[PDB]
Amino acid sequence: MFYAVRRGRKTGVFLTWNECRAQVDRFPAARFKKFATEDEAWAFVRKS
Amino acid sequence: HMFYAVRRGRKTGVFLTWNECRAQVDRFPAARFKKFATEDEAWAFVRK
Amino acid sequence: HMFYAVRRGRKTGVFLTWNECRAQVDRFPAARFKKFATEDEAWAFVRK
RNA sequence: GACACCUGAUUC
DNA sequence: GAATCAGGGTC
Ligand SMILES: [Mg+2]
Ligand SMILES: [Mg+2]
Repeated sequence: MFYAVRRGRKTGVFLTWNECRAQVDRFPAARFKKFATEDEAWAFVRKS
Repeated sequence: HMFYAVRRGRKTGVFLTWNECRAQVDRFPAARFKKFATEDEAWAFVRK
Repeated sequence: HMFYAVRRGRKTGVFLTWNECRAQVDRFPAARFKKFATEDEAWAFVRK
């Protein structure tokens, strides 16, 4: 799966929940979502 | 299949997306809302 | 659907619904309650 | 079920 | 500020 963080410490797409969570855990109002394709993860990122 | 029943909020009723329901219950005192899988169940919550 | 343990409240004990638990702790000074997976854990909290 | 976070109620 | 509960991305 591809982890999209559109809002967090460090935005971008990540390949693991482990790295994804470092950006969003304890970060107020973090916006993230996992996807099956890189293309979708990136679309999410760019929607802000 | 996402139905958000707003029993207590800016506007009461059933909504199809969380963003919609959120705008009626966020920062609203004693807001009462719940998400259901079927429109029917959402109305019950709203009319009870 | 868990077990609501009320250590301090109008009536203490273990309740099965938030409503019943709520009726005992809401606006009760110094109310102490928590939900547990089992009844045993719950009655454990009631006696501390 | 758990974790994080948002909002609300109550209590301290 | 904190806790408990209620309603609403990830594991
Ligand atoms: Mg990565
Ligand atoms: Mg709508």
